[PDB]
Amino acid sequence: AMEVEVKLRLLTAAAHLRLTTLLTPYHLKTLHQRNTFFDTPKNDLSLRRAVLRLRFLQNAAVSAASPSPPRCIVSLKAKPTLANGISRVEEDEEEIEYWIGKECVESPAKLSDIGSRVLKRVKEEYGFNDFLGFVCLGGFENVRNVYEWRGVKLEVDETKYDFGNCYEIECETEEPERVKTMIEEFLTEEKIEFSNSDMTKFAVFRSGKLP
Ligand SMILES: [Mg+2]
Repeated sequence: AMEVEVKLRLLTAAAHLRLTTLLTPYHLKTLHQRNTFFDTPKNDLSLRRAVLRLRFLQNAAVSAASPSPPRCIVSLKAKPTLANGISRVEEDEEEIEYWIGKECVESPAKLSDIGSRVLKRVKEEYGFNDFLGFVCLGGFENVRNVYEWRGVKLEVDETKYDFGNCYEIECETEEPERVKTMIEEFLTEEKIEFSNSDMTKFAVFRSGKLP
């Protein structure tokens, strides 16, 4: 299925702080995310324009009386396009057990144990028989604040790389041009510095420096 999102970079930590402060009345939830990535040493998926990710996540306001495991989501993102602050990608995703996700980080060959349609599709589309030639590329931490604002769900990200923090606003929408205009009008009125995001979080990670 096609995932479509507005993607804007917040230019400073100060801009990000101003935004999260102003959006506090609209807060829905806060997610702590760890993103991990998988490819061959020869970058076979990356060269075929595919990204294979395991995301581990927890809701920051999870019940203290009723603990639950972190969630683990496997995703395949294919044929991405990112321009003019709009991201479009073919995406397949599935939830998997936390313990198996953790084991796949250390041993990518164990991705075959899951029996996921997502991973089945990786094998079928790109001509892999298994995940024996795969490594975990490592990954990074993201704090995602989610807001219900003017008919849309806003995601405000603080991505914490080894080389520094990056700040973004995202919005998953079937009407990206209309929604981008609405977000930008708000940011402009509030003087919150921004530009189009020209790189995915994974691309920034791989580059090893701030965009
Ligand atoms: Mg995104």
